[PDB]
Amino acid sequence: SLCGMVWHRKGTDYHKQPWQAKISVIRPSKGHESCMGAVVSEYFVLTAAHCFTVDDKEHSIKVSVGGEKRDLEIEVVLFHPNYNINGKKEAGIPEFYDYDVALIKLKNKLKYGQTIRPICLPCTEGTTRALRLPPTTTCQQQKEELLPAQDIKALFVSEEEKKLTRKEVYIKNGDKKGSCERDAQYAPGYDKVKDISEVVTPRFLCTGGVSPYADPNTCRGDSGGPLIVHKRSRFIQVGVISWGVVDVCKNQKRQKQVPAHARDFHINLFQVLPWLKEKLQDEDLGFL
Ligand SMILES: Cc1cc(C)c2[nH]ccc2c1CN1CCCC[C@H]1c1ccccc1
Repeated sequence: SLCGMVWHRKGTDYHKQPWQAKISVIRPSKGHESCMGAVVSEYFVLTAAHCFTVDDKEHSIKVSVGGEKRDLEIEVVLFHPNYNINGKKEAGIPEFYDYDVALIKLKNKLKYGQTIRPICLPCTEGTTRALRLPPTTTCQQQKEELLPAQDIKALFVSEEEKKLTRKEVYIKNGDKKGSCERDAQYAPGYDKVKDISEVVTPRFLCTGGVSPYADPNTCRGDSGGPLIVHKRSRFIQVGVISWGVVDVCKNQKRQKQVPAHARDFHINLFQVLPWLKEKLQDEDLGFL
Protein backbone atom coordinates (compact mmCIF):
# COMPACT_ATOMS: atom_id res chain seq x y z
CA SER A 1 0.00 0.00 0.00
CA LEU A 2 3.01 2.30 -0.41
CA CYS A 3 1.60 4.47 -3.17
CA GLY A 4 3.32 6.99 -5.43
CA MET A 5 6.87 5.61 -5.09
CA VAL A 6 9.30 4.14 -7.58
CA TRP A 7 10.16 0.52 -6.67
CA HIS A 8 16.55 0.10 -7.23
CA ARG A 9 18.56 1.24 -10.28
CA LYS A 10 18.13 4.34 -12.46
CA GLY A 11 15.89 2.69 -15.10
CA THR A 12 13.59 4.36 -17.66
CA ASP A 13 9.95 4.65 -18.79
CA TYR A 14 7.60 2.50 -16.66
CA HIS A 15 10.31 2.00 -14.05
CA LYS A 16 10.13 5.77 -13.41
CA GLN A 17 6.32 6.10 -13.83
CA PRO A 18 4.90 2.68 -12.80
CA TRP A 19 1.31 3.92 -12.35
CA GLN A 20 0.91 4.94 -15.99
CA ALA A 21 -1.69 3.05 -18.04
CA LYS A 22 -2.03 3.11 -21.83
CA ILE A 23 -5.49 3.00 -23.37
CA SER A 24 -6.35 2.22 -27.01
CA VAL A 25 -9.71 2.78 -28.68
CA ILE A 26 -10.80 -0.52 -30.28
CA ARG A 27 -12.66 1.09 -33.20
CA PRO A 28 -10.54 4.29 -33.62
CA SER A 29 -11.35 7.45 -35.57
CA LYS A 30 -10.01 11.02 -35.71
CA GLY A 31 -9.96 12.40 -32.15
CA HIS A 32 -10.75 8.90 -30.78
CA GLU A 33 -7.57 6.84 -30.92
CA SER A 34 -5.88 6.64 -27.53
CA CYS A 35 -5.88 7.80 -23.92
CA MET A 36 -3.82 7.41 -20.74
CA GLY A 37 -4.80 6.42 -17.19
CA ALA A 38 -3.37 5.77 -13.70
CA VAL A 39 -3.22 2.62 -11.64
CA VAL A 40 -4.96 3.53 -8.35
CA SER A 41 -5.45 0.09 -6.82
CA GLU A 42 -5.02 -3.58 -7.64
CA TYR A 43 -8.36 -3.59 -9.43
CA PHE A 44 -8.75 -0.04 -10.77
CA VAL A 45 -7.41 2.41 -13.37
CA LEU A 46 -8.58 6.04 -13.26
CA THR A 47 -9.03 7.84 -16.59
CA ALA A 48 -11.30 10.30 -18.46
CA ALA A 49 -14.87 9.38 -19.33
CA HIS A 50 -14.55 10.83 -22.83
CA CYS A 51 -12.14 8.00 -23.72
CA PHE A 52 -14.99 5.48 -24.03
CA THR A 53 -18.06 5.00 -26.20
CA VAL A 54 -21.22 5.70 -24.22
CA ASP A 55 -22.72 2.35 -25.29
CA ASP A 56 -21.00 -0.93 -24.34
CA LYS A 57 -18.19 1.02 -22.66
CA GLU A 58 -16.41 -2.14 -21.44
CA HIS A 59 -15.75 -3.35 -24.99
CA SER A 60 -14.74 0.04 -26.43
CA ILE A 61 -11.07 0.20 -25.29
CA LYS A 62 -8.14 -1.93 -24.42
CA VAL A 63 -5.87 -1.07 -21.49
CA SER A 64 -2.25 -2.06 -20.73
CA VAL A 65 0.05 -1.38 -17.82
CA GLY A 66 3.80 -1.68 -17.23
CA GLY A 67 4.54 -1.05 -20.91
CA GLU A 68 3.20 -4.57 -21.64
CA LYS A 69 1.84 -5.67 -25.00
CA ARG A 70 -0.93 -7.70 -23.34
CA ASP A 71 -4.28 -6.01 -22.56
CA LEU A 72 -6.14 -6.49 -19.29
CA GLU A 73 -9.68 -7.86 -18.99
CA ILE A 74 -12.06 -4.97 -18.19
CA GLU A 75 -14.99 -6.05 -16.03
CA VAL A 76 -16.82 -2.71 -15.62
CA VAL A 77 -16.41 0.95 -16.58
CA LEU A 78 -17.82 3.50 -14.12
CA PHE A 79 -18.42 7.02 -15.44
CA HIS A 80 -18.93 9.89 -13.05
CA PRO A 81 -22.77 10.20 -12.99
CA ASN A 82 -22.68 13.92 -13.87
CA TYR A 83 -20.62 13.49 -17.07
CA ASN A 84 -22.40 14.20 -20.38
CA ILE A 85 -20.40 15.44 -23.34
CA ASN A 86 -23.62 16.64 -25.03
CA GLY A 87 -24.85 18.50 -21.92
CA LYS A 88 -24.41 22.09 -23.22
CA LYS A 89 -25.17 21.77 -26.96
CA GLU A 90 -28.04 24.28 -26.34
CA ALA A 91 -25.49 26.91 -25.29
CA GLY A 92 -23.32 26.40 -28.40
CA ILE A 93 -20.87 24.19 -26.45
CA PRO A 94 -20.41 21.20 -28.80
CA GLU A 95 -18.51 19.08 -26.24
CA PHE A 96 -18.76 19.66 -22.49
CA TYR A 97 -16.11 17.99 -20.35
CA ASP A 98 -17.46 18.65 -16.82
CA TYR A 99 -16.90 15.62 -14.56
CA ASP A 100 -14.80 13.90 -17.29
CA VAL A 101 -13.59 11.03 -15.04
CA ALA A 102 -14.15 7.26 -15.16
CA LEU A 103 -12.87 4.20 -13.34
CA ILE A 104 -11.93 0.96 -15.09
CA LYS A 105 -12.59 -2.04 -12.84
CA LEU A 106 -10.31 -4.89 -13.94
CA LYS A 107 -11.56 -8.47 -13.63
CA ASN A 108 -8.17 -9.77 -12.41
CA LYS A 109 -6.10 -8.32 -9.57
CA LEU A 110 -2.91 -6.56 -10.70
CA LYS A 111 0.35 -7.79 -9.26
CA TYR A 112 2.50 -4.83 -8.32
CA GLY A 113 6.19 -4.91 -9.31
CA GLN A 114 8.91 -2.61 -10.65
CA THR A 115 6.78 -1.41 -13.59
CA ILE A 116 3.26 -1.60 -12.11
CA ARG A 117 2.50 0.39 -8.95
CA PRO A 118 -0.35 2.62 -7.70
CA ILE A 119 -0.24 6.37 -7.54
CA CYS A 120 -1.49 8.08 -4.39
CA LEU A 121 -4.96 9.73 -4.48
CA PRO A 122 -6.02 12.89 -2.54
CA CYS A 123 -7.63 12.58 0.87
CA THR A 124 -6.32 9.11 1.66
CA GLU A 125 -4.09 7.71 4.39
CA GLY A 126 -1.70 6.69 1.61
CA THR A 127 -1.21 10.38 0.78
CA THR A 128 -0.82 11.26 4.48
CA ARG A 129 2.08 8.78 4.75
CA ALA A 130 3.55 9.73 1.39
CA LEU A 131 3.70 13.42 2.38
CA ARG A 132 5.05 12.37 5.82
CA LEU A 133 2.16 14.16 7.51
CA PRO A 134 0.71 13.48 10.99
CA PRO A 135 -2.31 11.18 11.65
CA THR A 136 -4.38 14.31 12.50
CA THR A 137 -4.19 15.38 8.82
CA THR A 138 -7.62 16.20 7.30
CA CYS A 139 -8.66 16.30 3.63
CA GLN A 140 -8.68 20.13 3.75
CA GLN A 141 -5.13 20.07 5.10
CA GLN A 142 -4.01 17.77 2.25
CA LYS A 143 -5.60 20.20 -0.21
CA GLU A 144 -3.61 23.07 1.38
CA GLU A 145 -0.42 21.02 1.14
CA LEU A 146 -1.06 19.96 -2.49
CA LEU A 147 -2.95 22.82 -4.12
CA PRO A 148 -1.93 26.11 -2.36
CA ALA A 149 -3.18 29.38 -3.94
CA GLN A 150 -0.13 29.81 -6.16
CA ASP A 151 1.41 28.64 -9.42
CA ILE A 152 1.95 24.95 -8.53
CA LYS A 153 4.74 22.86 -10.02
CA ALA A 154 3.24 19.65 -11.43
CA LEU A 155 3.83 17.12 -14.18
CA PHE A 156 2.16 14.84 -16.65
CA VAL A 157 3.42 12.01 -18.86
CA SER A 158 3.05 11.44 -22.64
CA GLU A 159 3.48 8.04 -24.30
CA GLU A 160 4.76 6.83 -27.66
CA GLU A 161 5.59 3.23 -28.68
CA LYS A 162 6.03 2.19 -25.06
CA LYS A 163 8.26 5.27 -24.34
CA LEU A 164 7.14 7.76 -21.64
CA THR A 165 8.14 11.41 -21.46
CA ARG A 166 7.63 13.39 -18.29
CA LYS A 167 6.55 17.02 -18.84
CA GLU A 168 6.72 19.73 -16.19
CA VAL A 169 3.78 22.15 -15.97
CA TYR A 170 2.42 24.77 -13.60
CA ILE A 171 -1.13 24.75 -12.22
CA LYS A 172 -2.36 28.35 -12.18
CA ASN A 173 -4.11 28.38 -8.83
CA GLY A 174 -3.28 31.88 -7.55
CA ASP A 175 -3.52 35.28 -9.20
CA LYS A 176 -3.22 33.77 -12.71
CA LYS A 177 -6.14 31.36 -12.25
CA GLY A 178 -8.77 33.64 -13.77
CA SER A 179 -6.60 34.46 -16.80
CA CYS A 180 -5.85 30.76 -17.33
CA GLU A 181 -9.54 29.84 -17.22
CA ARG A 182 -10.63 32.72 -19.48
CA ASP A 183 -8.23 31.39 -22.15
CA ALA A 184 -10.71 28.57 -22.78
CA GLN A 185 -12.11 31.04 -25.34
CA TYR A 186 -9.13 30.20 -27.61
CA ALA A 187 -10.30 26.59 -27.94
CA PRO A 188 -12.02 25.76 -31.27
CA GLY A 189 -15.79 25.76 -30.65
CA TYR A 190 -15.53 27.74 -27.40
CA ASP A 191 -15.00 31.24 -28.78
CA LYS A 192 -18.65 32.44 -28.85
CA VAL A 193 -19.78 31.39 -25.33
CA LYS A 194 -20.65 34.55 -23.40
CA ASP A 195 -19.78 33.37 -19.90
CA ILE A 196 -16.68 31.16 -20.00
CA SER A 197 -17.46 29.63 -16.61
CA GLU A 198 -20.13 27.72 -18.49
CA VAL A 199 -17.26 25.74 -20.04
CA VAL A 200 -14.71 26.01 -17.23
CA THR A 201 -16.58 24.77 -14.20
CA PRO A 202 -15.36 24.45 -10.56
CA ARG A 203 -14.25 20.90 -11.42
CA PHE A 204 -11.18 22.11 -13.39
CA LEU A 205 -7.55 22.91 -12.76
CA CYS A 206 -5.71 24.88 -15.47
CA THR A 207 -2.10 24.53 -16.75
CA GLY A 208 -0.21 25.77 -19.85
CA GLY A 209 1.01 29.11 -21.20
CA VAL A 210 4.44 30.69 -20.90
CA SER A 211 4.33 32.25 -17.44
CA PRO A 212 5.78 31.48 -14.98
CA TYR A 213 7.54 29.00 -17.28
CA ALA A 214 6.96 27.63 -20.77
CA ASP A 215 4.66 24.67 -20.11
CA PRO A 216 4.39 21.88 -22.70
CA ASN A 217 0.79 21.24 -23.80
CA THR A 218 -1.21 18.02 -23.92
CA CYS A 219 -2.40 16.17 -27.02
CA ARG A 220 -5.72 14.32 -27.33
CA GLY A 221 -3.80 11.04 -26.75
CA ASP A 222 -2.88 12.23 -23.23
CA SER A 223 -6.55 12.45 -22.20
CA GLY A 224 -7.26 10.63 -18.93
CA GLY A 225 -3.61 10.59 -17.79
CA PRO A 226 -2.71 11.79 -14.24
CA LEU A 227 -1.72 15.35 -13.41
CA ILE A 228 0.76 14.78 -10.63
CA VAL A 229 2.43 16.70 -7.77
CA HIS A 230 5.93 15.39 -6.90
CA LYS A 231 7.13 15.96 -3.33
CA ARG A 232 10.31 14.43 -1.89
CA SER A 233 10.40 11.41 -4.18
CA ARG A 234 6.67 10.71 -3.86
CA PHE A 235 3.99 11.23 -6.48
CA ILE A 236 0.38 12.25 -5.70
CA GLN A 237 -2.29 12.48 -8.37
CA VAL A 238 -4.24 15.74 -8.17
CA GLY A 239 -6.02 15.74 -11.52
CA VAL A 240 -7.10 13.84 -14.67
CA ILE A 241 -6.15 15.38 -18.04
CA SER A 242 -9.41 16.34 -19.76
CA TRP A 243 -9.08 18.84 -22.61
CA GLY A 244 -6.76 21.40 -24.17
CA VAL A 245 -6.83 24.61 -26.20
CA VAL A 246 -4.18 23.50 -28.73
CA ASP A 247 -3.38 19.99 -29.96
CA VAL A 248 0.37 20.29 -30.43
CA CYS A 249 0.57 16.76 -31.89
CA LYS A 250 -1.21 17.95 -35.04
CA ASN A 251 -1.59 21.77 -35.20
CA GLN A 252 1.75 23.23 -34.07
CA LYS A 253 0.97 26.39 -36.09
CA ARG A 254 -1.67 27.43 -33.56
CA GLN A 255 0.39 27.20 -30.37
CA LYS A 256 2.95 29.49 -32.00
CA GLN A 257 0.09 31.93 -32.76
CA VAL A 258 -1.36 31.95 -29.22
CA PRO A 259 1.44 30.80 -26.86
CA ALA A 260 0.38 33.01 -23.95
CA HIS A 261 -3.10 31.46 -23.97
CA ALA A 262 -2.43 27.80 -24.83
CA ARG A 263 -3.98 26.15 -21.74
CA ASP A 264 -4.81 22.60 -20.65
CA PHE A 265 -7.70 21.72 -18.36
CA HIS A 266 -7.81 18.86 -15.86
CA ILE A 267 -10.48 17.39 -13.58
CA ASN A 268 -9.52 18.34 -10.01
CA LEU A 269 -9.77 15.13 -7.99
CA PHE A 270 -10.55 17.13 -4.85
CA GLN A 271 -13.79 18.08 -6.64
CA VAL A 272 -14.96 14.51 -7.32
CA LEU A 273 -14.09 13.00 -3.95
CA PRO A 274 -17.60 11.67 -2.98
CA TRP A 275 -17.59 9.62 -6.18
CA LEU A 276 -13.96 8.37 -5.84
CA LYS A 277 -14.48 7.50 -2.18
CA GLU A 278 -17.65 5.52 -2.86
CA LYS A 279 -16.42 3.62 -5.94
CA LEU A 280 -13.04 2.80 -4.33
CA GLN A 281 -14.43 2.12 -0.84
CA ASP A 282 -13.38 -1.56 -0.86
CA GLU A 283 -9.85 -1.05 -2.23
CA ASP A 284 -7.99 -0.58 1.08
CA LEU A 285 -6.91 2.97 0.19
CA GLY A 286 -8.06 4.51 3.50
CA PHE A 287 -10.04 7.54 2.33
CA LEU A 288 -10.42 10.19 5.03
C1 LIG B 1 -10.63 16.57 -26.36
C2 LIG B 1 -9.18 17.02 -26.20
C3 LIG B 1 -8.43 16.46 -25.16
C4 LIG B 1 -7.09 16.85 -24.90
C5 LIG B 1 -6.28 16.26 -23.70
C6 LIG B 1 -6.53 17.79 -25.84
N1 LIG B 1 -5.28 18.33 -25.89
C7 LIG B 1 -5.18 19.21 -26.92
C8 LIG B 1 -6.37 19.31 -27.59
C9 LIG B 1 -7.30 18.34 -26.89
C10 LIG B 1 -8.62 17.98 -27.09
C11 LIG B 1 -9.43 18.65 -28.26
N2 LIG B 1 -10.12 19.97 -27.82
C12 LIG B 1 -11.11 19.89 -26.71
C13 LIG B 1 -11.80 21.23 -26.29
C14 LIG B 1 -12.40 21.98 -27.52
C15 LIG B 1 -11.21 22.24 -28.44
C16 LIG B 1 -10.71 20.85 -28.93
C17 LIG B 1 -9.62 21.17 -29.94
C18 LIG B 1 -9.75 20.75 -31.28
C19 LIG B 1 -8.73 21.01 -32.20
C20 LIG B 1 -7.57 21.69 -31.79
C21 LIG B 1 -7.44 22.13 -30.46
C22 LIG B 1 -8.46 21.87 -29.52
